[PDB]
This record gives sequence, structure tokens and C-alpha cells, in this order.
Amino acid sequence: MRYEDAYQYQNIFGPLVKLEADYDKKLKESQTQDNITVRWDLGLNKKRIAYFTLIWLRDMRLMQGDEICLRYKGDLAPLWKGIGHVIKVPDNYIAIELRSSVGAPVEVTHNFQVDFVWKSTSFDRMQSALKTFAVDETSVSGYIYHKLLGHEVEDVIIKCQLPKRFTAQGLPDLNHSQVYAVKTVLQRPLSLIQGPPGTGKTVTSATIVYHLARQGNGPVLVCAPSNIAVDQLTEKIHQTGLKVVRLCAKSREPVSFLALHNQIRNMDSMPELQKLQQLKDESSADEKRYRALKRTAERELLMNADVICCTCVGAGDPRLAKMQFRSILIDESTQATEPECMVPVVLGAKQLILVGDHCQLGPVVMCKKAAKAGLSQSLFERLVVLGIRPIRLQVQYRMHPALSAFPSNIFYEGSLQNGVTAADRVKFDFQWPQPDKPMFFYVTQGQEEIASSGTSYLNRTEAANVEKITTKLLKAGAKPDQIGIITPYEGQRSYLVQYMQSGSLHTKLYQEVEIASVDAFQGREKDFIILSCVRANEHGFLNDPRRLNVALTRARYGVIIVGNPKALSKQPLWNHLLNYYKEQKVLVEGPLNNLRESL
Repeated sequence: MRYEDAYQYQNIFGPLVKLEADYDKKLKESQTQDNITVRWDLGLNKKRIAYFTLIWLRDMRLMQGDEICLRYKGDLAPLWKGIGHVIKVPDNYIAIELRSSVGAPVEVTHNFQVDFVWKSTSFDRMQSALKTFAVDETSVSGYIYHKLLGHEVEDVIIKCQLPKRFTAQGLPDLNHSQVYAVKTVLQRPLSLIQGPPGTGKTVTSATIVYHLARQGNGPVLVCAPSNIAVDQLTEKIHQTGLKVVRLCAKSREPVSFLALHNQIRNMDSMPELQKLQQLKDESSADEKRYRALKRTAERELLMNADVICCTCVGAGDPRLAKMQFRSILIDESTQATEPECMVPVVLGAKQLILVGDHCQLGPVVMCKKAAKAGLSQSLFERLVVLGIRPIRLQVQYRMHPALSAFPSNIFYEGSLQNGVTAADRVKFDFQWPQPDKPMFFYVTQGQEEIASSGTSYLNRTEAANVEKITTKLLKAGAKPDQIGIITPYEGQRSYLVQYMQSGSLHTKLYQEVEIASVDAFQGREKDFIILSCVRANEHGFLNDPRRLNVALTRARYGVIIVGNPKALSKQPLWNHLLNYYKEQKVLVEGPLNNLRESL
């Protein structure tokens, strides 16, 4: 959709954010763990750190800086309620948070109740950017101001910006395609980069920023929706020699050395602060000076930094206001709602680059009324529909080339090149049907049970057949840390975790085998992926092409799909999948020890 005024842009997205915000304010206060178990551990700074393991809506949505209130209602100790900020929200399904005070019970390890305390700061920053996008004409360069509002602005480019060697210092050389994306994006203000799996998002992005910082006289903004991708770019950009500063907000407890609150901790240019940071180990009057010297030292570390990498919700932090950023690059821009991605854009963007994959996992909107109203369309997709063909990297260095055949033709129009020989991958005590193609489809007929207390489905027959597959991949196979079972339904996941604890190997060998949905594997890759359809009746991502594309393209050496075709053959996305496995003669049925090519 095109808009006439920036006020019209705010009048449209204003109410859309409030819906998601009001609905996110309900899913946090209402949802809670009735009975949870925890495990205490003495913290690094002597601050208590709590490890707990545990609507069906629980999600990886919680970020690092979020805080939770762990209330204790046990029977062996008096009642206790303490708040704490999160630390490490994992992707393996035990959360971690440290309490503010050290006066908490350690004897009781069970009968705990955790409730997510909701903060409005995230959406308040998203609406402060929509307001500043309409009431401020200098918040965004005049050119990209038109392209954002879908006007008919001519195409302009900047000349004499290409460097001598596109390959950056302390970074590998770039592929035929990645060098083109560096040339094309550095030449124009608003560019879009589409990075498919195996495409180098971090390399082809850190290389761009290494030049936008060398050819510029100011700090460069690097943002990402997920708090992890911002950390990946820091480590990549830091390999160039530039001055990088990570901006963690409220995370007061890798990239723990590039974090700002650690740099201001031990400064040679702030001796009083240095003598005060040390003195704080064991006063009210000083605390004011310490908090005042901190604000002073932070400015000297940001205004002279060659690159400032933070999160998209981040960068709205009050200490980044009153600053200007000419160049702005945002990785994984297809996983954030448009007003969320616009939070850094508002700070005077003059040269904007968005990286992500439209044909890939997208954002998460909880209030479905807003998702249909247009909030489900990220800033990446909306600019494509207006007519901005993204510069698309074409080399996949991660999956086996035979694995990349179907995702390239079906999803990426076949314009993908395998930058990895079939010998680098597929390299072993496993007898694939056709060892030239480490991929097949173990056709399994198993009873379909709606056994998630009425919320999801379950297939016991697949689970056992999956159990033999993940066991053979451990019988002189890959490590359990590099095998990923992926399943749409939580009811099947809750079964596989408990079922595999039968099986030949010990209970702990099967623990590292991650079992979750596609939403937990986005961006992350593993040596092997075992996909279980679970559903057997013709009546979940079995219909979504995006969540299907991620399930395939996140395995490095082997892909194995388990399901019933007579229910999967309904959707044409699977019909082209199944018929391909038959075309390649890997639609395999029968026993596991002596797999037979069946129909």
C-alpha cells in the first residue's frame, strides 16, 4: 500500500501497533506456569542466578533483557517473591534469570511459579518512531522518504564510492554475487539485499559496513530484530579492525567485551570513574557521580565509534537519541513488523540497506486482526511489492548440493549456485538409498492421535520410526548436538522427548537431539534434520511454503522427511516435493535396516 502523507503512514500503523501491544499485554499477564521446578547457582557477581526448565502459546518471544517474577508457593519454606531479569533464553527447551537481591531461598527447588512481567517499552519505542516519522521532515533523507511512502521518485545513485578491493580486512573474499551486492548497495541510498540460506548474510553485510564506515565521518548503525543476529554482525564487523560498540539495554549482569557497559567499566580516559567502578565492589552521594560519569563516558564511546550495533527495539534507547546516522544496515529485516524496523530508520537515515529473505520465515503478530490489516507485511516485503528488486546472493555454502535442488527450483526460481562440492558435504556408517543424494522420505503409516489435551496432534508410529532414524544417525553417526528433529505440532514434540528417554542409547545421549518447530530453527543450521509430519489424515506448516522452505534448507549433510503422503499430497507444495523424491527415486518405504524403493 502507498501512502500520501507521513501522517497517513502514522494514522495507519498507529492503531496497528496498539492492537498487538494490547494483545501482547494480555498473553503475558494471563499466561503463567502453575507449577515449575528451578535450580539455583551462585552467580558470577555473587548475584543469585536461577535455572528453571519449563495455553500452548509459550514462545521464544522473550528476549535477553526481559524480566520475570518468580513467586515461590512451596510447602517446605515460607512464601517468597523476587524479580529477576533474563540472561540466556535457549533454543534447546532451561531458561536463566538472575534476581536483583541476594536474599532468596535456595533450599526449596520445586513448587515454583513463574509469571512474565510485561513492559510497554518495546511498543512505546515503536510508536515514538511513527510519530517522529510524521512530525519530523529531517528524520529521513528526502529521497528514501518518497520510496518509503510509495511515491514516484526517480532512481538516483552515488558515484565514486566503490573501493579498490571489495574484500574487507580480516574477512574472507566475496563470491561473484556478493561483490555485486556490495557494488550495487554502496552506489545507491536505499537498497534491499535478499539473502537465502547459505548466502553469506554476515560476511556480505560486514563487508558493506566496513566501507560505509571508512568512506564516512560518523558512526554507522547496524540493527537486527533478533538479539542474536546483532551479536553475529558485531563479531564479523569486529574482525575488520573498526571500533564497534554493542548497545545492550537493561542487560545489567558472546560479544560481552564489545558491549558498551563493559567498555565504560574500565576506561583509561575516566580515572575517577575507574577508581569509582572499582570502589563499587563493597555510597548514595557517589552513586550520582557514577551514574553521571557513566552518561559522559558513554557519549565519548558512541560519537567516536566507527560502528554501533544494537537491536531494532534497541537503538531507540534515550542515549542514542540526539544522534544522527547516515548509513543504516538492518540484517534479517524480514522478521520485524514495519514500525519495529523503522525505529532506527527515523534517526536520519541517508543510506539504507535492508537484508532478509521475503521467501523465508516472517514476523510474528499475535493479534490476528492486525496481521490481516497489514502488520504482517515487513518493511522488506512492502518495498518489494512497490518494485525494488532485491540484490540476491546466489551461493549456498551450507547444505549438500543435492539437498538444495528442490528449495532452489520451487522457491528461488532455480537461480541458485552450489558453492560447495558434493564431496565437502556427505562426509560414515549410514547406508542411504542413493548415496549420491543424502535425502529420502521414509513413508510412515501411523495412527494420528489428537493427544495434546485438545490442542495438537500426535502420531506414535512416526515417533518410533523417527526414533530408529535418530538412533542410526547415532550408531557411529554425528554428535547429538548436530542432529535436529523438527515437527510442526507440539503434541508430537512432547511425545518424542519422552519417548526417546525406549531407544538403544542412554537417556542423556538423546537429550542433545533438539526437537522443536520450524520457528526455533530459523537462521540456525545443523548437520542433520529429521522432519516429522505427524499428521496422517487429509484434514501446522504443512500448508505454508515459507515455514516449509526453512525446514529443508537448515540441514548441512542430510535431510529425512517422515510422513503420510495420502494426506500431504493434498497441498501442491508437497505434491511437487513428493513427486520430486519419486523423480529422484528416494521416496522410500519399508524397513530401516533394508530400505526399499517403494511408492
